[PDB]
Amino acid sequence: SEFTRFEQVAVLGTGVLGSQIIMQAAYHGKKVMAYDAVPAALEGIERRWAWIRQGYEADLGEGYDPQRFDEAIARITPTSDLGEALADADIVIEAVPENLELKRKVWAQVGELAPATTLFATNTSSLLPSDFADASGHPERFLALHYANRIWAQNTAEVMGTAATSPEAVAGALQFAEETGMVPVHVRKEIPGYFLNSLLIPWLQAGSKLYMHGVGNPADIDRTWRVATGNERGPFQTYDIVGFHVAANVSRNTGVDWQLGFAELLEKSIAEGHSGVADGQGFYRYGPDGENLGPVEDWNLGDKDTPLG
Repeated sequence: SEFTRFEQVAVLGTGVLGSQIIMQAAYHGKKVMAYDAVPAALEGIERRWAWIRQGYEADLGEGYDPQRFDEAIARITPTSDLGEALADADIVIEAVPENLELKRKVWAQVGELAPATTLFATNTSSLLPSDFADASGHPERFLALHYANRIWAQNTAEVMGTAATSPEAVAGALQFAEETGMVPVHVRKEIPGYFLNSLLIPWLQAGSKLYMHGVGNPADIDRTWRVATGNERGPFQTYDIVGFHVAANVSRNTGVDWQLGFAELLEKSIAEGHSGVADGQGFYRYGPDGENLGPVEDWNLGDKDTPLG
């Protein structure tokens, strides 16, 4: 067949990313079922729209029509009933926790309950899509759809099939991404970090490594990147945007001692209320329009040998 009709969207998971994907589709005219199994997760879903509404206002300029936003909110239906979420879905975007057992159970349900014209997309970045594509029962219409953080501003959509994904399904995901304000790109082979994380993770690791071994201050590393390479954002500016919560856990996942100290230092900034752009402060301080106001000085080494000593 083919996948060329995207009027109804089901998103599974209302978390940090889930909510951003829901608002992105809604904001571009699509009706969205916002599914979560636990009613509590949905009771404060309006909190997520408000948080997201600010991001739209700071980052988008003449984009962000507050009415578009309001009517987008009216196109969103929260639900604890998966059969209701799936009933007319032209695409399902699963954004549930990164647990393989959970993915398999969820997708088993989705495969039985959803129409046969429904395109199946998973948002995962910790797992491979082929690890649980079978659980959907329909691998030829199952692929991965990867987003960045603060997706309205950093609006990439990376489409990545398995060896079983039909090309029609790939083209459908690209189409869906185009219709929802995204820059869509085809990741032609199934690999762990798409394009974005494959580029970003070595680069961030090098940046924080330079800092943790006392080779320089975050502003130094970022300025060198910006000027030498003709760019706007160095690693530490990027950390602010990724947010310290993710980045700290990611650093802890390596078990490398210097990455641990990095993660702990991020913790100490989180505890003080500074976890990145979202708080208006991380490695840099920011203004209400998103403006970088300069580096936060207490990261600086002074005459300490490293950040830890």
